[PDB]
Amino acid sequence: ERVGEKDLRAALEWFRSKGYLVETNKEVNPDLEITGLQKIFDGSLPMLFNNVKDMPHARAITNLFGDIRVVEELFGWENSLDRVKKVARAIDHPLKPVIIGQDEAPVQEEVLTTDLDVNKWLTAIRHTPLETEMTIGSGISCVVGPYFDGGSHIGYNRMNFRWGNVGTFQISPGSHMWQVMTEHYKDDEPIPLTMCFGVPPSCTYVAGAGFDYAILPKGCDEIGIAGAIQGSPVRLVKCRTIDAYTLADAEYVLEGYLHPRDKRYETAESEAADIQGRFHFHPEWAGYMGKAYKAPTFHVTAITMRRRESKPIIFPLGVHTADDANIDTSVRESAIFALCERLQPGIVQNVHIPYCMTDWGGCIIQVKKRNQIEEGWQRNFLAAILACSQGMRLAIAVSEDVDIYSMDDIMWCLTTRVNPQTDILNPLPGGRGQTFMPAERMTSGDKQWTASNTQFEGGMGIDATVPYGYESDFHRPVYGVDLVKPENFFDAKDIDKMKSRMAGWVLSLARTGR
Amino acid sequence: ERVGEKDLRAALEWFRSKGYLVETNKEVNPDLEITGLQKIFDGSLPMLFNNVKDMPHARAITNLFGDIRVVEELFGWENSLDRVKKVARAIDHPLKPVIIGQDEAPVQEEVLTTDLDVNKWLTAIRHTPLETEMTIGSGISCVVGPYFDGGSHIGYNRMNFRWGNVGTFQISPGSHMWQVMTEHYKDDEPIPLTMCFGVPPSCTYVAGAGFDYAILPKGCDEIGIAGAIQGSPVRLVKCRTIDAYTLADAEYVLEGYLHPRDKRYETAESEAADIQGRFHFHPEWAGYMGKAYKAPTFHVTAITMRRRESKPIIFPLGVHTADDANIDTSVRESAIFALCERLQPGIVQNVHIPYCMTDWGGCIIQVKKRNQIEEGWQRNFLAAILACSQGMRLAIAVSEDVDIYSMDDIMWCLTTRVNPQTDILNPLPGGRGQTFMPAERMTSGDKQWTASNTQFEGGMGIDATVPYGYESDFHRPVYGVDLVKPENFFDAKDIDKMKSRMAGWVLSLARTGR
Ligand SMILES: CC(C)(COP(=O)(O)OP(=O)(O)OC[C@H]1O[C@@H](n2cnc3c(N)ncnc32)[C@H](O)[C@H]1OP(=O)(O)O)[C@@H](O)C(=O)NCCC(=O)NCCSC(=O)c1ccccc1C#N
Ligand SMILES: CC(C)(COP(=O)(O)OP(=O)(O)OC[C@H]1O[C@@H](n2cnc3c(N)ncnc32)[C@H](O)[C@H]1OP(=O)(O)O)[C@@H](O)C(=O)NCCC(=O)NCCSC(=O)c1ccccc1C#N
Ligand SMILES: [Ca+2]
Ligand SMILES: [Ca+2]
Ligand SMILES: [Fe+3]
Ligand SMILES: [Fe+3]
Ligand SMILES: [Fe+3]
Ligand SMILES: [Fe+3]
Ligand SMILES: [K+]
Ligand SMILES: [K+]
Repeated sequence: ERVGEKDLRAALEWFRSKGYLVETNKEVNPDLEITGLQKIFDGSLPMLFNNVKDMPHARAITNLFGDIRVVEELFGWENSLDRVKKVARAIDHPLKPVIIGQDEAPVQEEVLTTDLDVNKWLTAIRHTPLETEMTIGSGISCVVGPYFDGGSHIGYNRMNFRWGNVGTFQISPGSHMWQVMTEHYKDDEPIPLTMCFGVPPSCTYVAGAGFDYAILPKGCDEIGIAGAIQGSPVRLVKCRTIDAYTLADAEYVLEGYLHPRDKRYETAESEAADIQGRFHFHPEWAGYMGKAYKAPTFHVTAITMRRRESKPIIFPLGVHTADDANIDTSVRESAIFALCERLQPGIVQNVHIPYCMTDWGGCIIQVKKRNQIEEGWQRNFLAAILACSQGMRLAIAVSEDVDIYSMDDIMWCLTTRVNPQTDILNPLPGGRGQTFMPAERMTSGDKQWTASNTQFEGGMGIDATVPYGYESDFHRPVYGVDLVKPENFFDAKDIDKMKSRMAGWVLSLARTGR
Repeated sequence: ERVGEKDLRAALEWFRSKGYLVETNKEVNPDLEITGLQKIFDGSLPMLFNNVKDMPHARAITNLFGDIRVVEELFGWENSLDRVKKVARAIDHPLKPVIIGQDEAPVQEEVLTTDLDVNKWLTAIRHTPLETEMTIGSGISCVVGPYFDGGSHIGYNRMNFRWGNVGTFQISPGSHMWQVMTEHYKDDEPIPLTMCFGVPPSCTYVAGAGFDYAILPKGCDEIGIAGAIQGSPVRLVKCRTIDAYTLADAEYVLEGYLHPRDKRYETAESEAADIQGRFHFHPEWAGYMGKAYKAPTFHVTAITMRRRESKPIIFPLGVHTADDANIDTSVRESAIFALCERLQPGIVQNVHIPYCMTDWGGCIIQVKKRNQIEEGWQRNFLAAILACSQGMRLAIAVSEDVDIYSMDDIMWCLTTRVNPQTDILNPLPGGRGQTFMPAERMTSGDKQWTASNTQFEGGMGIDATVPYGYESDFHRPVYGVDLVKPENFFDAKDIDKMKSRMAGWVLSLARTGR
């Protein structure tokens, strides 16, 4: 029982074969060093640390999804558009997970039912020097079967184990875990779930999804979507101490129960002062320094893992990195594309959630109007995206003559193609927002800065598309960059010099001559 | 009379000494090849073409201001902020131009008072294959003395000489030339002016300015500002056939008279169909394909130039390039900074007009609120900038923890720091706009698409700053990128690989660890 099928170790072997893996044997400190090195090489190749300070049994990998190109190469996609379309198709066609025996699951080689000190086995890290606690943010929640209406859910939840085998469990209001906890908020028994660490890359990719429940509602099969993404079923295994299932090919597994009504503070400082929304926790998805809140507790009852001599791998990652941004926004883009295609097929050409747009904060859709009867569909798309993606603050629609991956080109569209009196939608003022946005959280006023007091401003949908029938007046003409060859005029040396001095919007403008 | 003092040739020598000059002897075609090569290397080093097709007496340089770094090095500035502050100081302290004798002016070595075929001596170019005419867009208008209220004006004006020695003269409504023509629209005598070609780089830098007349009103000394920028007075010389002055150190000079009431069409096609706003002319500053209009005529009476064996240099440049963008937006940024400093000193920290913002289209100001009594000044600044910069469509204010040069960071500020119900200003709906913006020009409806029928939407001022006293809640925390050294963990080879895979917002985030 020591082989993961399409597991993280196979991905590491593939990275090493492609030359995309950077290893080191120097001992890395989980306190400020892993996240520091990840931010120094933000959006770069994966880094594998063989020696982690005070964790002789663990290896740490980071920047696994830092470069979207290497991720697309790992999953067999040509480019971002191909990835979006293939992931939408996978969302509509899940692969049912397969259950294997308890004696052939690689993640159950070692089963600790006592001596449950999570902080001794799972690597907790500190992101910034301003933090006080070391937290665990590498595990994905896994709920399979009756508690998810016969489907399966996988997603990240940050945990702070400050009571040995009991830690806080951060749940986004409105998410799948929030819906499960709300349905069972007044039950007598706790919710049995497991946290998986070092899972297969497809499971991480699908766990990044969130707040796309018009496409992935409660009862869907997220593990099935991961299996369809990886081209084969994901293996499940029955837990040892609870009635649930786990990812058999993970590296660590925490079995336990979620107590919805047993809420405790995430940090000792906030627990002392007894207020939420202040007292920094660590950097969050909106790009701001974090805050600490009360949260339900996760009561661990068993710690399963691979053979400790094999040094099971854990994937710790800073929040404000290209890694986390890719992990969330990839399936977010695919789900937004699927929704727009459901509403009216053939109009949306591409969807992109750039790193700068705060994974749950905004998105960009590219629409192509084929005739006069399709004019106005971009506004329906913007309203539907803002309403079906809770707390999304800025959705932008652009035409097909726009480079959706260049923020400079988007800014140009905003400057030249937006009528400020009619092209700025504010669909749902007073709806549900995201508490982690400081602009929204500051609307609490003098109340507790939690989700119960914030007041959403309604989002912002910007229609920066060209009106149909005015494509000649809004034409970005072309420069003749294909009609002349620089080799006829200069030598290779000068051409390389001039090319090396180029960066930014000019790279996009020179490719298209636009 | 054959030495320009701080002239274009001295700048070429400096570029060659610094290794920033790329030369070639292959004959370049002014039709689609110069602009094509400039767009292939957009924002790169200057290119000098020694042989121009059908112009055996002329040399052509392009991308002279393509790289703002080489421009700042040429003028002796450390960075863009230093450039902005120094240029504001120069705006407030002009150097009076000096007049030299007619026999020592390098630009008057050859004086052609007959055989005035402008197209035979001045290199006209075609930008895109969609155009029909070859136009002259390398000369700057120069009005000195009584017709500019004792001051001096320099600025670009595109000319199409389709009547031998008479060509159209494109004038922006509201500009300095527009104000001069409006003051003398009903005079009997024409307006005597000269067009200078291959002028000193400081004169090009100052001619790029426009629509900043709260700082550079009619009657100012723009040539004095150029002299102050270059650190020495600009030399003037009395014209030969008219009562005016010219830049003595230019390469070509066209003396003549501007006939405000003698308006003709810019292209034969639009003249035939007899409509304006259609019938493409060439790419304009807003990044769109151009249109042709009626315009006053410039009646040339003499063509002065340097010795034709010296091959005088001409500076043709495509409109939608980093070159033109720098040329305009540099002094635009300095003037906006000066205005904001006049209104309330010490609040604005930096001003930037990115390439993506359509030189007259938008700007970004960075404000730092020092106390509670300064909260709200960013809105005064935005309103004043939108009102005193005619036709500006999008002004954005950001806080001091923002990278003003990264469009991704600006998009992040837009996503997380903008209240759509209170932070989007629309100050002056129905005011004066820019006819060359298609979004504005399409408001003409069924009328002629000219400046007489467009209806401005009012501009858009976005207050994306952090409210004072909430700097802890809007804190972009920091990652510990200075506390760990990658050399201790990896070798130089892997570090260079990981660094080479990085580009875009990650370069800004990794420098600040933010
Ligand atoms: C809002 C909440 C939780 C509430 O807590 P509070 O505002 O303090 O109010 P409350 O809970 O005490 O009272 C409430 C009363 O409503 C009844 N009630 C309460 N809940 C339920 C329920 N589920 N079902 C049925 N009834 C319920 C109770 O009956 C009664 O409560 P009880 O009397 O029973 O105790 C509040 O604490 C709170 O955490 N905000 C913040 C939570 C939040 O944004 N995370 C987002 C996580 S994204 C994230 O990280 C991330 C994502 C991507 C990338 C990086 C990162 C990072 N890095
Ligand atoms: C609007 C206009 C000119 C008017 O023309 P029209 O709309 O057709 O109306 P109109 O002139 O025939 O009539 C008008 C009537 O108002 C009276 N009147 C008219 N003018 C005056 C005056 N100055 N003073 C006193 N009275 C005056 C006349 O008394 C009567 O005219 P008359 O009867 O006497 O003839 C119209 O033609 C027109 O060109 N729009 C477009 C012009 C325009 O945006 N360029 C912007 C140039 S930025 C540029 O390139 C650029 C910049 C940076 C980087 C790259 C690039 C590029 N690449
Ligand atoms: Ca993305
Ligand atoms: Ca600029
Ligand atoms: Fe889920
Ligand atoms: Fe629009
Ligand atoms: Fe002027
Ligand atoms: Fe604001
Ligand atoms: K998920
Ligand atoms: K000027």
